[PDB]
Amino acid sequence: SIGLAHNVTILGSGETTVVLGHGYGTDQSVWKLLVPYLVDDYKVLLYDHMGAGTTNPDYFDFDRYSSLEGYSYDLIAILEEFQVSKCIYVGHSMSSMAAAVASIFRPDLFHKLVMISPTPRLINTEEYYGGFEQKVMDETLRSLDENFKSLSLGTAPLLLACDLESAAMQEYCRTLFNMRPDIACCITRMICGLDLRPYLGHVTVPCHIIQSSNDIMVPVAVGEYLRKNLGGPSVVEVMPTEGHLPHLSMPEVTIPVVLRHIRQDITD
Repeated sequence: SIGLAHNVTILGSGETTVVLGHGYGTDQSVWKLLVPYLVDDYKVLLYDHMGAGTTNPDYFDFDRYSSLEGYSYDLIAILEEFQVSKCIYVGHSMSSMAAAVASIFRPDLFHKLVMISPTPRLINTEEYYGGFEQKVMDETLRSLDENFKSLSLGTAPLLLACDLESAAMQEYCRTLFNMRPDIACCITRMICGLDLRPYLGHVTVPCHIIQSSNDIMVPVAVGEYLRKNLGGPSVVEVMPTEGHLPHLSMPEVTIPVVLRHIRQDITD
């Protein structure tokens, strides 16, 4: 089953289901400090996206996972298999955006989206600043495959805003380097090529946008851009954190913020 292939795990109990979707380089274990605050109040579904190192490489379709939509459609199938609807979806970056796209097709499946460090696109244009320049990205990606480890290790301390020797960095690298290298490079290229801007005005489910104050992958202005372009109601909360994975690296600040957006609706 698709749920088995995504290592679905169910916990808790409750009339409402929270779905936790890890982002790039991690797996559902990233949520281990949040879960205790949910288990008494909600049913919780956790899953691993296809290509995480905990998943079977034989199921990784390089054509489908070269664009984000494959992940969106896989998410719908997982929710359906577990008879989940009107869920509270909590995702980190690409997973939150995969859920946003999914919610256009299946708004019945989503009550709200809680989005940690989302961005609809990385590559700058004349009118949009994503943080990355096309011609630099082209150089980097040309030699990505043979440099995947050295580039990833070299950049991870700024990405995460924590020291190479820290517990958070040990944990991120454990899962990052668990991916098969060719799969990691496929997902990496997919992220780098994102342009989800055309979808945003059709997203109507409420969106709760949680950001670090300093994130090398998400210019702070992207949060406002999302509020102004999403088609439904949203809230933007910038936290006194640094790094792209503040749920991993700064849980003492981040968990309470995530909880509050899970627990408190902005509409009805």
